[PDB]
Amino acid sequence: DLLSKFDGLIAERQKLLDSGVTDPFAIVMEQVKSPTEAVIRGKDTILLGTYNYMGMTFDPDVIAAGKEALEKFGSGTYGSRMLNGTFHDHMEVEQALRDFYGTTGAIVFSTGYMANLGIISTLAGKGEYVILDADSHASIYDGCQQGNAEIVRFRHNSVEDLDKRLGRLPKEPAKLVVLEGVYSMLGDIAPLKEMVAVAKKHGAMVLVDEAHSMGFFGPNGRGVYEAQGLEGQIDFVVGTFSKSVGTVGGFVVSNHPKFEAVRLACRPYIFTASLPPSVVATATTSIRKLMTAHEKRERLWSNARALHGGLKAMGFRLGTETCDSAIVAVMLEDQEQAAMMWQALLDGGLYVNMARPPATPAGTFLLRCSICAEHTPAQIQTVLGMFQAAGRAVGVI
Amino acid sequence: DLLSKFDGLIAERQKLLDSGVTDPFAIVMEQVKSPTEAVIRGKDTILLGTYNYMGMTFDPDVIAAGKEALEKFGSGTYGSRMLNGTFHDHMEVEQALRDFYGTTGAIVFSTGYMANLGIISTLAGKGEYVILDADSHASIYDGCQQGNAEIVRFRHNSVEDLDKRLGRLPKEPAKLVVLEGVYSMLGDIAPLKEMVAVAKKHGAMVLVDEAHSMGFFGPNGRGVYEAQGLEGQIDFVVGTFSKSVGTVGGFVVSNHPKFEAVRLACRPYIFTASLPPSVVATATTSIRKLMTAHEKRERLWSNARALHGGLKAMGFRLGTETCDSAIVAVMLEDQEQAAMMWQALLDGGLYVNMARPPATPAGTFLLRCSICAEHTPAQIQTVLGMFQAAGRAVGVI
Ligand SMILES: Cc1ncc(COP(=O)(O)O)c(CN[C@@H](CO)C(=O)O)c1O
Ligand SMILES: Cc1ncc(COP(=O)(O)O)c(CN[C@@H](CO)C(=O)O)c1O
Repeated sequence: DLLSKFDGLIAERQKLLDSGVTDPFAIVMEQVKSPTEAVIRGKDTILLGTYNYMGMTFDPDVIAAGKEALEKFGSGTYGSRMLNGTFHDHMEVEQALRDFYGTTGAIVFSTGYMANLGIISTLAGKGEYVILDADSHASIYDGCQQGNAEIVRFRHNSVEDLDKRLGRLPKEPAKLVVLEGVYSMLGDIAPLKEMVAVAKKHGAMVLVDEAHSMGFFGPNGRGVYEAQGLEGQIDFVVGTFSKSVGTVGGFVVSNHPKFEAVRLACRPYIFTASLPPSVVATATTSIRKLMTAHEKRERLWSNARALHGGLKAMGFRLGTETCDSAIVAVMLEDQEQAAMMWQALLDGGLYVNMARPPATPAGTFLLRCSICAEHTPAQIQTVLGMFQAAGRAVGVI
Repeated sequence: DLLSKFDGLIAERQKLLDSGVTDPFAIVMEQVKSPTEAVIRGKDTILLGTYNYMGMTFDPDVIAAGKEALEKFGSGTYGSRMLNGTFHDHMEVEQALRDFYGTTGAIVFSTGYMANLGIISTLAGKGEYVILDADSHASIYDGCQQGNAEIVRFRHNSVEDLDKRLGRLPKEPAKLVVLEGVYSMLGDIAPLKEMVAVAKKHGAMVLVDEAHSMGFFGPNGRGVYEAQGLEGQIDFVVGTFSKSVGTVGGFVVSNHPKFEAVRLACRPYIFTASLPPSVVATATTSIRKLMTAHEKRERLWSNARALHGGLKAMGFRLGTETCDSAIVAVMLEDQEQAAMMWQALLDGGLYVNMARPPATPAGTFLLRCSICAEHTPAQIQTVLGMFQAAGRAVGVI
């Protein structure tokens, strides 16, 4: 039947369970003490696989904003933005985004996935081109799939290939080059400056996904593009509320004068319920605090450097040579090594993300650590001690 | 450039504004007094365009559940379900769905749109078939677009055409027939009994979208399918949290023994953040209350019948001959008539949904009323008085 095509995934999952590891896709934060600590499997566990980069989920202003919205506006909105839909807090979150990015335009979506699905499938139609980095987020690929544009992949972080690939395309059709500031797999940074210059040489518009930089890149927290001096040169910036902001939702911001017209054509914007009052109140409050969250940001980068530097010192192979983001990827030799390492850490009271094929390429097996501005120096050293103990026990280092 | 393709929509929107009507896609609930009353444009306005069928958004248990979750678990989850992701309240909402639908299987998504996008694109692959009603929700069409199955449309609520269309397909490939219990455009009901019997004759699996029936159809509130005696015959039921439940989120439930394997393949499930603790706590609490919400349900249907019956009595042409759902669609002769009627009601203190081409077919212009179990008989008569005053002032009736 229709589910028979899953027999292979069901077998592979059971074969992983046969190894004796905890089901990695069924971990439950039974209790959450803080942005960095939760009770998992009855054990107090340090969290190092969240993308809660700025620890805003327990910020007292954020929580109070959320509680106030539930009291004032209820548990939900009344369907689509384009119908009953739009509450006061939705107009506020959009303005919070404008103020944060210094843009005239801001369209919020009900998820980050849907923002990418939507903006990509809506901006580029038949006969037009979407040119994307080969390791773009799944939501970017799905957006290409939802659209009817021609899709053009280029080699990962290759300025050369972007240029050659763009150059071969016909000049007249409109083009969208899709980049990410920080790429989530290895925690590496795009050379946006060079890629944007290449994009503009060929007359292409540029979309940058800054989900993994919001709040802690650039002088205003706007992302890698702002860090690299590209203010006013990026046509569209996409992001999410689910990383630094600390809730759900997606968005695209832009200074294009027609940008608000996307609301009129964008199906994942039109045909879904708007976010609950509490979600947009917490996002609004968090976003605004993120404009001037210097202490958090400093601690985030201090934590990232300590984890990255310490893990490299012990002899772990990392995804990046230098500490370029709040993601640190530990690269392991085989899938078994990853699992035992992952289980060891979990059992010792640390949760990190495990990444394996097909999540990664066939020749790559990762443990992905995501640093939080609310990790303490003590926690970071405890994690280092834990990686040292696990790596040595498993024979990785 | 990429936005030039919107010039036509920008012109049409401005041409509507030239008429002198309020921008219908920018209405803001500045304040919300209750499920049925809000301050819009500085005026106390009755809400009749929400899909808040059961008035759960201000249920005290729902709100308290939401507040407790913000306090205990924070403003957000830690990314994808398949990673840090899953909190206690996510396991609870899924079980609440199982208990509500009497199913072993329940997969929650971050939106209803994404549940449809995801389940349809994931269940039917290359060489397989998706057979859908021609007026299926936009999210169902988009799911077909996201997949690589063959798409087969049949004439709206035509059991005959479904049968002929299915019959022509090759017998061996797996097939998904997609139906809705209540169709949102006219508020009409599908003949699921006959369509399911046809679907099963051709060996097809059936997906039913019961977004517009949850809580008030069937002896358990499960939807039109339960109302029509189809318990245990529907392979998958899709729904949303954004209508009766009173927040955001989507879901699919099923008794298929492999159903949980969809989590392993479903991209819009894998590659998006899980819902915030407050969202899943409010959904959980609402869903459970909806199992035994008889007073609300009785009032909902009593309200629907009064509005439907009263509007028909005055001489309005309605989408349905009898009161078949909580949606009442008033059919108008031309787009101007719809607008002036819509503006008149708004100005008199009533918001209803306006539907026009291309939202509707070229030969259809609708005002769509959605009834709420928390409307009072007094409000319903006030609305009737308002439709009477507007219709007569505009010359509709
Ligand atoms: C039958 C059906 N199935 C699925 C969905 C998607 O639900 P979501 O809005 O919760 O994503 C809707 C949405 N319907 C509303 C928005 O909530 C709309 O204006 O389109 C629907 O009507
Ligand atoms: C670069 C990028 N762009 C967009 C998204 C989508 O954001 P959403 O999870 O808020 O929908 C993600 C999600 N990333 C996480 C889930 O939040 C994941 O595990 O895939 C992302 O990494």
